[PDB]
Amino acid sequence: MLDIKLIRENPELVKNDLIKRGELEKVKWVDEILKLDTEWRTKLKEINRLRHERNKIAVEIGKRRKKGEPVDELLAKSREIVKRIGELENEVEELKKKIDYYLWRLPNITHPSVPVGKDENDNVPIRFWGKARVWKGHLERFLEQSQGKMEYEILEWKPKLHVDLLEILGGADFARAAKVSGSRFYYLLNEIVILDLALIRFALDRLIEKGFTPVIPPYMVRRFVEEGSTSFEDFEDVIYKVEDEDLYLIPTAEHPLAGMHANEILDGKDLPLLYVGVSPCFRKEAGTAGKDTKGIFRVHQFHKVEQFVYSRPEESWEWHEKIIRNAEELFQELEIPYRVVNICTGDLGYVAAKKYDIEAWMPGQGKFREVVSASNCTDWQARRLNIRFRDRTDEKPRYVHTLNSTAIATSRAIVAILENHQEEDGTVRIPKVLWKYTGFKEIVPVE
Amino acid sequence: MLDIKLIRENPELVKNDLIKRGELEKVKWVDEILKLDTEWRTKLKEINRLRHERNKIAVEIGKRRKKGEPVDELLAKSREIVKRIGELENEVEELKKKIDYYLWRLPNITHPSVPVGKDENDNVPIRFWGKARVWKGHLERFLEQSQGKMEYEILEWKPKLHVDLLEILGGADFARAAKVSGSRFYYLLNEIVILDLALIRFALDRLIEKGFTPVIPPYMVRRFVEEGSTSFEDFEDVIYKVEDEDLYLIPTAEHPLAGMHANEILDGKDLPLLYVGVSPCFRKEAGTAGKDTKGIFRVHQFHKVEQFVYSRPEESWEWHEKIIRNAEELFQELEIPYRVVNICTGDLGYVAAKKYDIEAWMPGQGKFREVVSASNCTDWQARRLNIRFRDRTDEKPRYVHTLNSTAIATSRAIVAILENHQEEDGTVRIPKVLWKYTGFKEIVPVE
Ligand SMILES: Nc1ncnc2c1ncn2[C@@H]1O[C@H](COP(=O)(O)O)[C@@H](O)[C@H]1O
Ligand SMILES: Nc1ncnc2c1ncn2[C@@H]1O[C@H](COP(=O)(O)O)[C@@H](O)[C@H]1O
Repeated sequence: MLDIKLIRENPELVKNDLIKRGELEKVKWVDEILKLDTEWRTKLKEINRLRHERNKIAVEIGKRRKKGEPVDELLAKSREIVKRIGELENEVEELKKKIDYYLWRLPNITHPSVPVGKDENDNVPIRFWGKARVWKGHLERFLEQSQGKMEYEILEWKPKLHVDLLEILGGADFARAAKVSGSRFYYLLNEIVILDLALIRFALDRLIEKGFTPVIPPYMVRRFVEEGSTSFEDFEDVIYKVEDEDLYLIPTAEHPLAGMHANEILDGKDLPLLYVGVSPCFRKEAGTAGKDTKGIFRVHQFHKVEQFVYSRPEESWEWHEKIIRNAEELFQELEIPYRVVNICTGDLGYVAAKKYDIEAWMPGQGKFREVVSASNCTDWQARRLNIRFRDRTDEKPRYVHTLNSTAIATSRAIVAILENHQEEDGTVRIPKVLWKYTGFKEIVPVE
Repeated sequence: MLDIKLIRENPELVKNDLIKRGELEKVKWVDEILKLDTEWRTKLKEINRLRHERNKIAVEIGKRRKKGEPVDELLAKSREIVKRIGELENEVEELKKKIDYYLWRLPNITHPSVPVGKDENDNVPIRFWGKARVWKGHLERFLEQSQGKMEYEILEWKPKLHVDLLEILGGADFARAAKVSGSRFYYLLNEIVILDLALIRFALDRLIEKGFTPVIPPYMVRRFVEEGSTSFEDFEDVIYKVEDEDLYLIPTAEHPLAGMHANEILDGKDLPLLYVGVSPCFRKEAGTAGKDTKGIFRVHQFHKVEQFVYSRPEESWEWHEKIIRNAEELFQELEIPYRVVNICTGDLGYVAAKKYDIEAWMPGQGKFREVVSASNCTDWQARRLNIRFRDRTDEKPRYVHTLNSTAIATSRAIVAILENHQEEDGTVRIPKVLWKYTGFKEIVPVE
């Protein structure tokens, strides 16, 4: 939700951001908002004018009681004032609802540091890490996407796609999943199940060492926490609702974590509040029904360890920068070459002010694919969930800033490990850092 | 689902099992199904008779063609025949629908060793284990449920309830979960989160060592897998259905595990199929909205590692014994005193033929509570999901038996650990077998 103040004190700033975002059909809203806001104030100033009248008409009927008191009229003038006052109050009431309806439907104001663009093609790579293994046949695409700034090694043989690897590795059964649940669902098997759990613990241990409190939240939440966490467009495209209940399957632990302190006033002496949640994630993925990679890259359910941060507005950006690096550290230990990208205005989303994504190099796919995302939501969720804080128990509480970032979403971490650590025969070596969690050091094909 | 052949050949047998189950109403169904089945079987005969009669009349009306051909009579007949075949055919389909309606709502035939009883009160203790710590104020109930066949020791202090321990230990937030999702939801925090994952991993390893193939299934399934794993009653009381989708949140890994091989003819050579699934579980828990224990003992979501077995009928009973013991073994290492009860007809349920439960002694509560349950479903699920096997491609395929059993449901295992391992000051000592998974050897209080 956007702060009506910000709109009153800079409609042009919002209209232009609305354009950098591509939300052109919504700039007209800026005006609509202000003219309503204006009307709201006018009716309010009339109510005061009227309350004051109520008073004068009052002292009068009295001042006339000690006189001829023909106050029969003033009594009628009084009855209409309360009538008007009510009408106005109700009118003001509705006027606020229309204002808020637009406010809840407006994307966060982007930071000046986010590049301007149309879509994912415009995101801007700002950093690379690792020695990518590239197939002779992807050499150009790689060099273009890496801008030549990344260390690589050419591969003789053609690296396989993760879906095929899971197969030769006996790690999954897609067909039976389709019979039981439908498309984009799956059964994970053997070593892959241990690897999944292992990735959760690894992620979990590290954020804990960095001081984040580990939480397992509710996987189903009430509607207000979903609408307080993202744009309403998500109820159609991504969020599953359960019949006959005010319960929605969470698409990320981010949401229940942000709901965890809805309607509170935190004590500044506690910030930053650091949470690291684990939870299955459920997504309709309606926009597609089958795009390309047909394994566990884009599915209906996946596990994800999430970093969530409550901070003072003055600390958010520094935190945005810390969490993204927390995620980067994991993949480096996991030995996954990648590139972090600054998402542009057109691919940014409604909730974020700025967003960094980690796109891992996928040897088999011949490309970089998103594997984690860190967003600074500033006060957007806060204003919605009413999450404020105060330092001195006598001052006006201010909204806090919220931030979230993937630590590890097992689904993709697994495709990245399978595609980046595969050997010609299909054998997949497990990054040394996970050995303490898996037991085995590699997964060999079955026969 | 019960076999129509069983009802025909042995109606008395099923009536008696029903009476023994005290399903006094359904007993009438046996005769009803029989009555409809005979009509159904007759009309089927009628239809074949008529079809053959129609042909003999088709060749004959054409025979009179080369003769006087006063076929204007046979013609009228051939029309009565097709009219009858049509009428019959519909009566048949209707008959099948009424018959299946009953076949699908009939409980499984209990094994003669299942004791008769009205509810869980009549459930029978068949074995005990461990040394229980008992509060003096709970001595009667303890001896009552222990039959005085279990070693123990009296505590002069009152051991606390897990809900309280969770609070003094800083491992959960219930108030916020209620804000965010409603009651019987929760946020697990700090070392309780690690303990939760550590229990899943511990169960997985032990079951893997025993050769079960580990699996992570779909958390949402199509209605048929649900209708194939339990009685329809469950749709009202337990299973959450997702809006506008033929998808249902699973109440246990057992269901998709059973659905995994629906409509297949396994190769006898592969039997037994041993699966150990992990997954979150969702239950409506309709019969309640408030009962007694207010922690994580009876909630809407919890994690659970489940044992599932696809078996040859002649091996199912030996397996029912091996899996309950696998669970016992886990709780013994976890050092939780307990008793295992053979479940009676009234607390048995629709899909099991026989069932054992492991009830953990709960120091704070002063009683034994169900922590794991194991069943042999024989061919009940198999008949519904159409799961068969054959040893030779020649032979007619026959139904397999299925069995399921808890390994560890983290929720109740955590209450058992908290209550049986607390100390006077409130800290809880984690059993040694888990150290390799939790790191920490115990959880101490906070301010
Ligand atoms: N449909 C999906 N299937 C598997 N993983 C996903 C899916 N959607 C998102 N993810 C993972 O969750 C991360 C964060 O997603 P978001 O919650 O969309 O920022 C993505 O970078 C992926 O690692
Ligand atoms: N609503 C619940 N909340 C927490 N744990 C449960 C719940 N229902 C069942 N359990 C656990 O799951 C085990 C097996 O239950 P069942 O699937 O009903 O055979 C029980 O013995 C408990 O340990």
